[PDB]
Amino acid sequence: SATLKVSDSVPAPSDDAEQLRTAFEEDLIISILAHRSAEQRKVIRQAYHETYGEDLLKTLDKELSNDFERAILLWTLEPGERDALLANEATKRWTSSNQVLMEVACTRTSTQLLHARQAYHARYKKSLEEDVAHHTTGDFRKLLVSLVTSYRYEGDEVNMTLAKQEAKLVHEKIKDKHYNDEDVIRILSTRSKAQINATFNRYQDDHGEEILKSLEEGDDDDKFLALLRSTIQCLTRPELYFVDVLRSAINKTGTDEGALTRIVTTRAEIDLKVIGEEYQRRNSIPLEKAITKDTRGDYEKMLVALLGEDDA
Repeated sequence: SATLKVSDSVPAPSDDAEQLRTAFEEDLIISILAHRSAEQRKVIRQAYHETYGEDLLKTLDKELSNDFERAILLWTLEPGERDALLANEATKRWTSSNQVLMEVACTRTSTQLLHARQAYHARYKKSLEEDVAHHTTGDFRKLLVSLVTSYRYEGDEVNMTLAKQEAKLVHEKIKDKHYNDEDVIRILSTRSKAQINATFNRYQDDHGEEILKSLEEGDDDDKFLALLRSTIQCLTRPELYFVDVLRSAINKTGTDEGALTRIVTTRAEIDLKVIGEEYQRRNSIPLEKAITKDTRGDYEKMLVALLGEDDA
C-alpha cells in the first residue's frame, strides 16, 4: 500500500549529505529524499550531522515555514517524532473540529503510537496524554484521551459472542443518539481492530443497516458525531477517512490545515497507494493530477514524487 519508490541501489549516505548540503545553500532535494527509505534517510541526516555539526532539518523547524520546507520536515523526521510534532500542534490550538489527534491514534499500529508517545516524552518533556487531557474538552476529551492512551492488542482473535453483545449495546445507544455513550467510547478505544470490525459486521447483520449509514441520520454540525464517524472509519477502513480529508484539502474547502502534506508524508510508506486508488474512484481524477492541477512548484513536485508519480 506504499507508493514511495525506493532506489534498489542507493549511494553512500555521505554523498547524499554532500549533495543535500549543496541543494540547501531544488530538484536535487526531491530526487534524493523522495527516493530513500526511512532507514536510509535516518543514516543521511546522521552523516550530514557528522560532516557539518548541524542537523539537516535545523533550517526547517521554523514555523514561518514554506510548504515545501514543511513537507521536507515531516518526511525527513522519524515517524515517531513526526507524529509527536503533529499531535503537539493539534493540542496547541485544539478545537472540536480538529481530529488529527484521533487520526494519529487510530491509523497507527500500536507500536507506531508507542513510538509517537516516546518521541513526545523526549521532545516535549511531557506525555501526550497529559497535553491532550489538558487542552481538550468534554466528550471530545473523553474519546481523544482514551484513543491516544490505548496500546491495542493486534492479533486476529475474534470473540464473536462478545462481538454480538457489544454490537447490541452500541445499537441501543446510537439509536437514541447517545453518540458520547460510555460503552461506545470504551469499545472503540480498547478493543482490537479485528474485534471492532467483527463488532460492526454483527451490527450490520443484526440490525440491517451499516454503522456509518446509521450515523448519517444525525446532525451534520454535531462536531462530536463527526469525530465518532471518523474514528469508526479510521479503525475500520482508514482510506475512506483519508480520501475525504484529501478531497477537502485539494478543493480548499477544509479547515484542516496542512492536511495534504500530512497525509502524503505520513502515509506514503504505509497505505497511500490504496488511498490513491480510492481517491481516483471517488473523484474520477488521479490524486497526483488533482495536486498538480493549478500549480507545479517544488512543493507539488515533492508530493507527486512521494506518490511515485514524479512527472505528474
